[PDB]
Amino acid sequence: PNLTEISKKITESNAVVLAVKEVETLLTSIDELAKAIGKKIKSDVSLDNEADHNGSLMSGAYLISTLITKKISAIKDSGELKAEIEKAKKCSEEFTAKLKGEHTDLGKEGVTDDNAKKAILKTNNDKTKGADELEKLFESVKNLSKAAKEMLTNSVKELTSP
Amino acid sequence: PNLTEISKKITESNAVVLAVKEVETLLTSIDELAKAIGKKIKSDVSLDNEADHNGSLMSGAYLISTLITKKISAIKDSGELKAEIEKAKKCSEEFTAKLKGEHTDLGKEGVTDDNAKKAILKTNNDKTKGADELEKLFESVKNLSKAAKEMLTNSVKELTSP
Ligand SMILES: [Zn+2]
Ligand SMILES: [Zn+2]
Ligand SMILES: [Zn+2]
Repeated sequence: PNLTEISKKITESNAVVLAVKEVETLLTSIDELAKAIGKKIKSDVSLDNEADHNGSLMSGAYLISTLITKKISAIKDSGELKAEIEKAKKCSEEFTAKLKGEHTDLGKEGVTDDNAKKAILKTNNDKTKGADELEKLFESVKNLSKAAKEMLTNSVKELTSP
Repeated sequence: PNLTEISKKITESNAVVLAVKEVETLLTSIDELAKAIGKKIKSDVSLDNEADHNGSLMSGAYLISTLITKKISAIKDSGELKAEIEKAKKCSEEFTAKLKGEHTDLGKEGVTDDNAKKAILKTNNDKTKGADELEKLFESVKNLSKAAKEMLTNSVKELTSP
Protein backbone atom coordinates (compact mmCIF):
# COMPACT_ATOMS: atom_id res chain seq x y z
CA PRO A 1 0.00 0.00 0.00
CA ASN A 2 1.38 3.38 -1.06
CA LEU A 3 1.70 5.22 2.25
CA THR A 4 2.04 8.52 0.38
CA GLU A 5 -1.35 8.35 -1.33
CA ILE A 6 -3.08 6.98 1.77
CA SER A 7 -1.66 9.57 4.17
CA LYS A 8 -2.80 12.27 1.74
CA LYS A 9 -6.32 10.87 1.53
CA ILE A 10 -6.52 10.51 5.31
CA THR A 11 -5.52 14.15 5.81
CA GLU A 12 -7.98 15.34 3.17
CA SER A 13 -10.82 13.12 4.42
CA ASN A 14 -10.27 14.21 8.02
CA ALA A 15 -10.45 17.86 6.97
CA VAL A 16 -13.81 17.13 5.35
CA VAL A 17 -15.14 15.37 8.45
CA LEU A 18 -14.07 18.34 10.60
CA ALA A 19 -15.75 20.78 8.22
CA VAL A 20 -19.01 18.80 8.39
CA LYS A 21 -18.68 18.64 12.19
CA GLU A 22 -18.76 22.45 12.31
CA VAL A 23 -22.04 22.40 10.44
CA GLU A 24 -23.43 19.65 12.67
CA THR A 25 -22.43 21.48 15.83
CA LEU A 26 -23.98 24.74 14.67
CA LEU A 27 -27.27 22.86 14.30
CA THR A 28 -26.73 21.58 17.83
CA SER A 29 -26.30 25.15 19.09
CA ILE A 30 -29.69 26.11 17.65
CA ASP A 31 -31.28 23.18 19.49
CA GLU A 32 -29.78 24.60 22.67
CA LEU A 33 -31.19 28.04 21.86
CA ALA A 34 -34.61 26.44 21.48
CA LYS A 35 -34.38 25.25 25.09
CA ALA A 36 -33.92 28.88 26.17
CA ILE A 37 -37.28 29.95 24.70
CA GLY A 38 -39.32 31.76 27.35
CA LYS A 39 -36.52 31.62 29.93
CA LYS A 40 -34.27 33.99 31.84
CA ILE A 41 -31.07 33.48 33.79
CA LYS A 42 -31.78 33.39 37.50
CA SER A 43 -29.17 32.81 40.21
CA ASP A 44 -29.30 29.03 39.61
CA VAL A 45 -28.21 26.17 37.33
CA SER A 46 -31.80 26.12 36.07
CA LEU A 47 -33.42 28.99 34.16
CA ASP A 48 -36.47 30.99 35.27
CA ASN A 49 -39.61 31.86 33.28
CA GLU A 50 -40.06 34.98 31.15
CA ALA A 51 -42.47 34.33 28.30
CA ASP A 52 -42.89 35.95 24.89
CA HIS A 53 -39.67 38.00 24.59
CA ASN A 54 -37.79 35.65 22.28
CA GLY A 55 -36.87 38.16 19.59
CA SER A 56 -33.16 38.54 20.39
CA LEU A 57 -32.86 34.77 20.81
CA MET A 58 -34.49 34.27 17.39
CA SER A 59 -32.16 36.86 15.85
CA GLY A 60 -29.27 34.81 17.20
CA ALA A 61 -30.65 31.62 15.66
CA TYR A 62 -31.10 33.48 12.38
CA LEU A 63 -27.45 34.57 12.28
CA ILE A 64 -26.33 31.02 13.02
CA SER A 65 -28.50 29.80 10.13
CA THR A 66 -26.65 32.12 7.76
CA LEU A 67 -23.30 30.94 9.16
CA ILE A 68 -24.37 27.32 8.56
CA THR A 69 -24.81 27.93 4.82
CA LYS A 70 -21.38 29.54 4.67
CA LYS A 71 -19.81 26.58 6.48
CA ILE A 72 -21.46 24.08 4.12
CA SER A 73 -19.92 25.97 1.20
CA ALA A 74 -16.55 25.78 2.96
CA ILE A 75 -16.41 21.99 2.67
CA LYS A 76 -13.75 20.99 0.13
CA ASP A 77 -15.39 19.32 -2.86
CA SER A 78 -14.35 16.32 -4.95
CA GLY A 79 -17.66 15.18 -6.38
CA GLU A 80 -17.90 12.16 -4.07
CA LEU A 81 -20.01 14.23 -1.66
CA LYS A 82 -21.48 16.63 -4.23
CA ALA A 83 -25.02 15.27 -3.86
CA GLU A 84 -24.99 15.39 -0.04
CA ILE A 85 -23.40 18.84 0.10
CA GLU A 86 -25.88 20.34 -2.38
CA LYS A 87 -28.88 18.94 -0.51
CA ALA A 88 -27.65 20.25 2.83
CA LYS A 89 -26.94 23.66 1.32
CA LYS A 90 -30.35 24.15 -0.32
CA CYS A 91 -32.08 23.06 2.87
CA SER A 92 -29.97 25.47 4.92
CA GLU A 93 -30.97 28.26 2.53
CA GLU A 94 -34.64 27.24 2.80
CA PHE A 95 -34.47 27.40 6.60
CA THR A 96 -32.99 30.92 6.57
CA ALA A 97 -35.54 32.01 3.96
CA LYS A 98 -38.38 30.67 6.10
CA LEU A 99 -37.20 32.57 9.18
CA LYS A 100 -36.96 35.77 7.12
CA GLY A 101 -40.42 35.29 5.66
CA GLU A 102 -41.92 34.97 9.14
CA HIS A 103 -40.42 38.20 10.45
CA THR A 104 -43.92 39.51 11.22
CA ASP A 105 -44.02 37.13 14.19
CA LEU A 106 -40.28 36.54 14.60
CA GLY A 107 -38.92 40.02 13.89
CA LYS A 108 -39.54 42.00 17.09
CA GLU A 109 -38.55 41.72 20.73
CA GLY A 110 -41.92 40.31 21.77
CA VAL A 111 -41.73 36.98 19.92
CA THR A 112 -44.15 34.62 21.72
CA ASP A 113 -42.90 31.31 23.10
CA ASP A 114 -45.30 29.51 20.75
CA ASN A 115 -44.11 31.21 17.55
CA ALA A 116 -40.46 30.81 18.56
CA LYS A 117 -41.08 27.06 18.88
CA LYS A 118 -42.66 26.83 15.42
CA ALA A 119 -39.41 28.30 14.13
CA ILE A 120 -36.58 26.48 15.93
CA LEU A 121 -38.00 23.65 18.07
CA LYS A 122 -37.82 20.48 15.94
CA THR A 123 -39.97 18.48 18.38
CA ASN A 124 -42.82 20.99 18.20
CA ASN A 125 -46.12 19.83 16.69
CA ASP A 126 -46.56 23.06 14.71
CA LYS A 127 -43.38 23.55 12.64
CA THR A 128 -44.75 26.15 10.22
CA LYS A 129 -42.34 29.01 10.92
CA GLY A 130 -39.01 27.34 10.20
CA ALA A 131 -38.93 24.26 12.43
CA ASP A 132 -39.95 22.09 9.48
CA GLU A 133 -36.97 23.29 7.43
CA LEU A 134 -34.66 22.91 10.45
CA GLU A 135 -35.73 19.29 10.91
CA LYS A 136 -35.04 18.49 7.26
CA LEU A 137 -31.74 20.35 7.43
CA PHE A 138 -30.83 18.14 10.39
CA GLU A 139 -31.41 14.99 8.32
CA SER A 140 -29.45 16.26 5.31
CA VAL A 141 -26.45 17.13 7.44
CA LYS A 142 -26.83 13.79 9.20
CA ASN A 143 -26.61 11.98 5.85
CA LEU A 144 -23.67 14.16 4.84
CA SER A 145 -21.81 13.30 8.08
CA LYS A 146 -22.26 9.55 7.57
CA ALA A 147 -20.90 9.72 4.02
CA ALA A 148 -17.98 11.89 5.15
CA LYS A 149 -17.10 9.63 8.09
CA GLU A 150 -17.42 6.69 5.70
CA MET A 151 -14.70 8.08 3.43
CA LEU A 152 -12.43 8.69 6.42
CA THR A 153 -12.81 5.24 7.97
CA ASN A 154 -12.32 3.59 4.57
CA SER A 155 -9.15 5.62 4.01
CA VAL A 156 -7.71 4.52 7.35
CA LYS A 157 -8.50 0.80 7.05
CA GLU A 158 -6.47 0.82 3.82
CA LEU A 159 -3.37 0.78 6.03
CA THR A 160 -4.09 -2.64 7.52
CA SER A 161 -6.27 -4.05 4.73
CA PRO A 162 -6.74 -6.83 3.85
CA PRO B 1 6.28 1.01 11.17
CA ASN B 2 3.57 -1.00 12.90
CA LEU B 3 0.75 0.05 10.56
CA THR B 4 -1.74 -1.60 12.90
CA GLU B 5 -0.29 0.44 15.76
CA ILE B 6 -0.24 3.65 13.73
CA SER B 7 -3.76 3.10 12.39
CA LYS B 8 -5.28 2.65 15.85
CA LYS B 9 -3.44 5.82 16.88
CA ILE B 10 -4.77 7.78 13.91
CA THR B 11 -8.28 6.55 14.67
CA GLU B 12 -8.03 7.62 18.32
CA SER B 13 -6.54 11.01 17.43
CA ASN B 14 -9.22 11.66 14.81
CA ALA B 15 -11.77 11.09 17.57
CA VAL B 16 -10.11 13.69 19.80
CA VAL B 17 -9.83 16.37 17.11
CA LEU B 18 -13.51 15.84 16.27
CA ALA B 19 -14.54 16.19 19.92
CA VAL B 20 -12.48 19.36 20.29
CA LYS B 21 -13.88 20.75 17.03
CA GLU B 22 -17.36 20.47 18.56
CA VAL B 23 -16.33 22.58 21.56
CA GLU B 24 -14.59 25.11 19.30
CA THR B 25 -17.71 25.45 17.16
CA LEU B 26 -19.98 26.03 20.16
CA LEU B 27 -17.74 28.99 21.02
CA THR B 28 -18.12 30.23 17.45
CA SER B 29 -21.89 30.03 17.90
CA ILE B 30 -21.71 32.30 20.96
CA ASP B 31 -19.67 34.83 18.96
CA GLU B 32 -22.42 34.67 16.36
CA LEU B 33 -25.01 35.34 19.08
CA ALA B 34 -23.05 38.43 20.16
CA LYS B 35 -23.70 39.84 16.67
CA ALA B 36 -27.45 39.66 17.29
CA ILE B 37 -27.28 41.99 20.32
CA GLY B 38 -29.83 44.80 19.92
CA LYS B 39 -31.05 43.39 16.61
CA LYS B 40 -34.26 41.97 15.17
CA ILE B 41 -35.18 39.99 12.07
CA LYS B 42 -36.60 41.71 8.99
CA SER B 43 -37.15 40.64 5.38
CA ASP B 44 -33.49 41.08 4.47
CA VAL B 45 -30.03 39.57 4.91
CA SER B 46 -29.16 42.18 7.51
CA LEU B 47 -30.87 42.49 10.88
CA ASP B 48 -32.69 45.67 11.93
CA ASN B 49 -32.26 47.56 15.22
CA GLU B 50 -34.21 46.63 18.37
CA ALA B 51 -32.25 47.84 21.38
CA ASP B 52 -32.20 46.63 24.97
CA HIS B 53 -34.21 43.37 24.82
CA ASN B 54 -31.36 40.84 24.82
CA GLY B 55 -32.62 38.69 27.69
CA SER B 56 -33.64 35.64 25.63
CA LEU B 57 -30.37 35.86 23.69
CA MET B 58 -28.35 35.77 26.93
CA SER B 59 -30.28 32.74 28.17
CA GLY B 60 -29.40 31.00 24.92
CA ALA B 61 -25.72 31.84 25.37
CA TYR B 62 -25.95 30.56 28.93
CA LEU B 63 -27.31 27.16 27.90
CA ILE B 64 -24.55 26.86 25.30
CA SER B 65 -21.96 27.70 27.96
CA THR B 66 -23.15 24.76 30.07
CA LEU B 67 -23.13 22.50 27.00
CA ILE B 68 -19.51 23.52 26.34
CA THR B 69 -18.49 22.37 29.82
CA LYS B 70 -20.27 19.05 29.27
CA LYS B 71 -18.54 18.52 25.92
CA ILE B 72 -15.11 19.31 27.35
CA SER B 73 -15.71 16.87 30.22
CA ALA B 74 -16.58 14.09 27.77
CA ILE B 75 -13.37 14.35 25.71
CA LYS B 76 -11.21 11.20 25.78
CA ASP B 77 -7.68 11.68 27.08
CA SER B 78 -4.93 9.38 28.31
CA GLY B 79 -2.85 12.26 29.63
CA GLU B 80 -1.35 13.78 26.50
CA LEU B 81 -3.90 16.61 26.51
CA LYS B 82 -4.39 16.38 30.28
CA ALA B 83 -3.35 19.98 30.96
CA GLU B 84 -5.13 21.52 27.98
CA ILE B 85 -8.47 19.89 28.83
CA GLU B 86 -8.36 20.86 32.51
CA LYS B 87 -7.67 24.51 31.75
CA ALA B 88 -10.43 24.64 29.16
CA LYS B 89 -12.88 22.96 31.54
CA LYS B 90 -12.07 25.37 34.38
CA CYS B 91 -12.38 28.46 32.20
CA SER B 92 -15.68 27.13 30.83
CA GLU B 93 -16.95 26.80 34.40
CA GLU B 94 -15.79 30.33 35.26
CA PHE B 95 -17.63 31.79 32.28
CA THR B 96 -20.92 30.12 33.21
CA ALA B 97 -20.48 31.18 36.86
CA LYS B 98 -19.86 34.82 35.90
CA LEU B 99 -23.09 34.97 33.88
CA LYS B 100 -25.01 33.49 36.83
CA GLY B 101 -23.50 36.10 39.15
CA GLU B 102 -24.84 38.85 36.90
CA HIS B 103 -28.40 37.48 36.87
CA THR B 104 -29.72 40.84 38.09
CA ASP B 105 -28.58 42.70 34.96
CA LEU B 106 -28.69 39.70 32.62
CA GLY B 107 -31.69 37.77 33.94
CA LYS B 108 -34.64 39.67 32.45
CA GLU B 109 -36.04 40.32 28.99
CA GLY B 110 -34.85 43.94 28.98
CA VAL B 111 -31.09 43.28 29.00
CA THR B 112 -29.44 46.38 27.55
CA ASP B 113 -27.21 46.13 24.49
CA ASP B 114 -24.46 47.59 26.66
CA ASN B 115 -24.68 44.91 29.33
CA ALA B 116 -25.17 42.12 26.79
CA LYS B 117 -21.85 43.08 25.20
CA LYS B 118 -20.09 43.07 28.58
CA ALA B 119 -21.25 39.46 28.88
CA ILE B 120 -20.64 37.88 25.46
CA LEU B 121 -18.71 40.23 23.14
CA LYS B 122 -15.07 39.24 23.64
CA THR B 123 -13.83 42.35 21.81
CA ASN B 124 -15.89 44.81 23.87
CA ASN B 125 -14.00 47.54 25.77
CA ASP B 126 -15.84 46.61 28.99
CA LYS B 127 -15.79 42.84 29.61
CA THR B 128 -16.92 42.85 33.24
CA LYS B 129 -20.07 40.72 32.92
CA GLY B 130 -18.64 37.58 31.37
CA ALA B 131 -16.85 38.63 28.19
CA ASP B 132 -13.50 38.56 29.97
CA GLU B 133 -14.08 34.92 30.93
CA LEU B 134 -15.42 34.19 27.45
CA GLU B 135 -12.17 35.38 25.87
CA LYS B 136 -10.07 33.30 28.25
CA LEU B 137 -12.14 30.22 27.41
CA PHE B 138 -11.85 31.01 23.69
CA GLU B 139 -8.04 31.13 23.96
CA SER B 140 -7.86 28.01 26.12
CA VAL B 141 -9.92 26.06 23.58
CA LYS B 142 -7.70 27.30 20.77
CA ASN B 143 -4.68 26.01 22.71
CA LEU B 144 -6.46 22.68 23.08
CA SER B 145 -7.29 22.65 19.36
CA LYS B 146 -3.65 23.28 18.45
CA ALA B 147 -2.38 20.50 20.73
CA ALA B 148 -4.94 18.02 19.41
CA LYS B 149 -4.17 18.94 15.78
CA GLU B 150 -0.45 18.33 16.37
CA MET B 151 -1.08 14.96 18.03
CA LEU B 152 -3.02 13.97 14.92
CA THR B 153 -0.64 15.48 12.37
CA ASN B 154 2.29 13.68 13.99
CA SER B 155 0.62 10.26 14.12
CA VAL B 156 -0.10 10.68 10.40
CA LYS B 157 3.50 11.69 9.66
CA GLU B 158 4.69 8.35 11.04
CA LEU B 159 3.49 6.90 7.73
CA THR B 160 6.09 8.64 5.57
CA SER B 161 8.72 9.00 8.31
CA PRO B 162 11.44 8.23 9.23
ZN1 LIG C 1 -43.23 40.32 29.40
ZN1 LIG D 1 -37.81 48.51 23.55
ZN1 LIG E 1 -27.44 37.62 43.01
